[PDB]
Amino acid sequence: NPFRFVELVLVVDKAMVTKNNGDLDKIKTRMYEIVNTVNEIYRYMYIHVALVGLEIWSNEDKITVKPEAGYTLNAFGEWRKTDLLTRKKHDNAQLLTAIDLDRVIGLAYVGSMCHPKRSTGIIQDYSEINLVVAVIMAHEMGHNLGINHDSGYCSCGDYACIMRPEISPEPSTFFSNCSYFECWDFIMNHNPECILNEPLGTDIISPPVCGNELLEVGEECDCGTPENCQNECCDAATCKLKSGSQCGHGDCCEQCKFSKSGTECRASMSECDPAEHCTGQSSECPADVFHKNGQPCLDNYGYCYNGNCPIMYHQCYDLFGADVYEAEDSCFERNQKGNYYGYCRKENGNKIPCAPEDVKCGRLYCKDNSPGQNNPCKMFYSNEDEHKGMVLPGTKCADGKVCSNGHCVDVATAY
Ligand SMILES: *[C@@H]1O[C@H](CO[C@@H]2O[C@@H](C)[C@@H](O)[C@@H](O)[C@@H]2O)[C@@H](O[C@@H]2O[C@H](CO)[C@@H](O[C@@H]3O[C@H](CO[C@H]4O[C@H](CO)[C@@H](O)[C@H](O)[C@@H]4O[C@@H]4O[C@H](CO)[C@@H](O)[C@H](O)[C@H]4NC(C)=O)[C@@H](O[C@@H]4O[C@H](CO)[C@@H](O)[C@H](O)[C@H]4NC(C)=O)[C@H](O[C@H]4O[C@H](CO)[C@@H](O)[C@H](O)[C@@H]4O[C@@H]4O[C@H](CO)[C@@H](O)[C@H](O)[C@H]4NC(C)=O)[C@@H]3O)[C@H](O)[C@H]2NC(C)=O)[C@H](O)[C@H]1NC(C)=O
Ligand SMILES: [Ca+2]
Ligand SMILES: [Ca+2]
Ligand SMILES: [Ca+2]
Ligand SMILES: [Zn+2]
Repeated sequence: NPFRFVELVLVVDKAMVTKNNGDLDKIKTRMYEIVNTVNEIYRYMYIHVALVGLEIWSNEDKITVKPEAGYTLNAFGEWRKTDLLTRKKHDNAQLLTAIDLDRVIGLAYVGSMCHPKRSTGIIQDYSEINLVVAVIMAHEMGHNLGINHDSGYCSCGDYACIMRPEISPEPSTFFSNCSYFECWDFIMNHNPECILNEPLGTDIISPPVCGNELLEVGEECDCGTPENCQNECCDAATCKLKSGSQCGHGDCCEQCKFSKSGTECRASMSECDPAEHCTGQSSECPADVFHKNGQPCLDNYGYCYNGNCPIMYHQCYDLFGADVYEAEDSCFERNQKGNYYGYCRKENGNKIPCAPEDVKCGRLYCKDNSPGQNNPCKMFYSNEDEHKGMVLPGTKCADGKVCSNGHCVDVATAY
C-alpha cells in the first residue's frame, strides 16, 4: 500500500461559534464535509486524511486567539503538545478561527508533520464556500508536509493549484506536480512515521462516508467512487463486497479471498523479529510480535532491541559498505571531546561529551582495511542529520552491556 494517512484533529475557536450563532450541529456538519473534501484533494498525493477528533471551544478559547498569526500559531502549537496530544493521539491539528487575521488568512510550520508542536496550522474561516476553506486547510497541511508555494512553470492543468501564494477566487482541488514531488521528497528524506498507520474505523469521529476511500465502521469495503474504484471485490456504489468475496482489503486478502493459512504477511526484520503469518480465516495480519529485548542475538554479538540486533559491525557496513569494520577502542575516545561529532547525547540542544565509560555509545568509528587508506577512525557526520552515524541504541557496547541514551549499561538493568 502506497497511501499515507493523516490522522487529523480540528479545533474550532469561540469566534467561530459566535459566528454560527451557537449552532454546534451546523459547525460539526460543515467540518465533516470540509475534511471530506480535503481528503479528496489529497487523493492525488497518495495521502488520506481522516478526522479523528473535533474540539469546539464554545465556552472559552484554551489559548488567546490573536489576529497576529505568529503568536496564535505558536500558542496553538504549545497547546497541542502540552494539552491536546496528551489526551488524544493524532498526527496533525488545525485551528479554524473566525477572527480576521493580520495580512494572512492562514499560517503553518513547514515540513513538521508529526512534530508534537509544529505539526499544526491555523486557518481563518475566510469564506462560506466550503471548497475555499477546504483548500486553505489543505494548503496549510501542505506546508506541514514540507510543501512550499508554487512558482514558475508548476502546473495542475489550467486550474489554480492548492499551493499558490494566495488563494484563488475560483479555487480547484488539484495540487501542482511540484507539490507532489516536493511532498514525497519530504516523506523520503525526513520520515513522518506517524502517518504510516491506517486509522481504524472507530478512530474516525466523522459520520462514515461510502466512497471516500476510507474503510469506516459499518462498511465492508470502500474503493472510492464507482469511477475510481479499482477493487474487484468491492461494489463502490454501496461499499458492500461482491457476493462470494471473503474480504476486500488487508495484507491477508488475495483476490477477494483470505490468504492461505501460513502465508507470510509481515516479514522478519531480524532474528529478534519473528514474522507473522495469515491465519486463513481473516484478511488482517496478526499483531507485530518482537522477541524480548536483551535476548542474545547474532551468535552472541548483540542483544535484541525492539525487533532488531544492532551491532558495531553491521552499523559500520550500513555507512561505508562492505569490507569495513569497527575501529579500535582508542578511536572511540574522540567522543569525550564533546565537539560537533564526538559526543554521547544531546541536552536541550547541547552536545554532551561521553564519559570514559560510555565512550562506545557515542559517535561510531570504523576502520578501513583497504590499500594505503590510512584513516583508522573513519566516522560519519552531516549537520543535515547529526544522529546519522551515531551508535544505535541497544548496541552491545561491552560484554553484558548495551547502549542506552548514550550510556553503556548492563543489559539486565537496561530493560
Ligand atoms: C511540472 O509539469 C510542468 C508541465 O505542465 C504541462 O503544461 C501545463 C500547462 C499543464 O497542461 C500540464 O498538464 C502539463 O503537464 C512542467 O513545465 C515545464 O517547465 C519547464 C521549466 O521547468 C518549462 O520550460 C521553460 O519554458 C520557458 C518558457 O518558454 C516556453 O514558452 C515561450 C513563450 O510562450 C516559448 O517562446 C518557448 O518556445 C517555450 O515553449 C515551450 O517549448 C517547449 C519545448 O520542449 C514545449 O514543450 C512547450 O510546450 C512550449 N510551451 C509553450 C509556452 O508553448 C522558458 O523561458 C523562455 O526562455 C526563452 C529563451 O529560451 C526566453 O527568450 C523567454 O523570455 C522565456 N520565457 C519566459 C516567459 O520566461 C524556459 O527557458 C529559459 O529558462 C531556462 C531555465 O529552465 C534556461 O535554461 C534557458 O536559458 C531559458 O532562458 C533563460 O531563462 C532564465 C530564467 O531561468 C532567464 O533569466 C534568462 O534571461 C533566459 N535567457 C534567455 C535564453 O533569454 C524553459 O524552456 C516548460 O515550458 C514547461 N512546460 C510546459 C508545458 O509549460 C514543470 O517543469 C514540471 N515541474 C516539475 C519539476 O515537476
Ligand atoms: Ca497516524
Ligand atoms: Ca468510507
Ligand atoms: Ca513480527
Ligand atoms: Zn502558504
